[PDB]
Amino acid sequence: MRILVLGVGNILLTDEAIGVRIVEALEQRYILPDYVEILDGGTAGMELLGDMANRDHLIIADAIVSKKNTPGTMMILRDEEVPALFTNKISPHQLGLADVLSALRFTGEFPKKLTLVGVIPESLEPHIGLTPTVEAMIEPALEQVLAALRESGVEAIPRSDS
Repeated sequence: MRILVLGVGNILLTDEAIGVRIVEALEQRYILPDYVEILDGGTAGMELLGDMANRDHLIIADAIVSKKNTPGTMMILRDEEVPALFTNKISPHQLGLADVLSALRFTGEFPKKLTLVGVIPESLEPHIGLTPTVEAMIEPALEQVLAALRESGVEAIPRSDS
């Protein structure tokens, strides 16, 4: 195993901060085994070309920004579905995340198991916070980053507090 848990989105666009808030809230609630970096990728998208590479299993957490589906809803997409989802031109950083998934496929340094714990926003406007609708989504997404870790048998320990 070698795992990244990568938070992404705009830390300025209300709910778009959710992908980052997931990984901040994971660090502050769960100790992980050594081989699980939590990493904030604040506003990057494209820069992560090198970081997302060569990892065995990568859990992204992000804002999906758009579908015809209700605010605050969760979607889980697995390896093949994730580049396809991020073809969405309405999702700005995510379009560069799509070209990271292009470039990882171009090198072949694409993971064994990409997973995306992705969240629909509510307001997505230039102020900071989540909406209440998406503040609530931190913990269902923690439970799905934790479920995704458990797909590889990686248990994680609440604060190492027991």
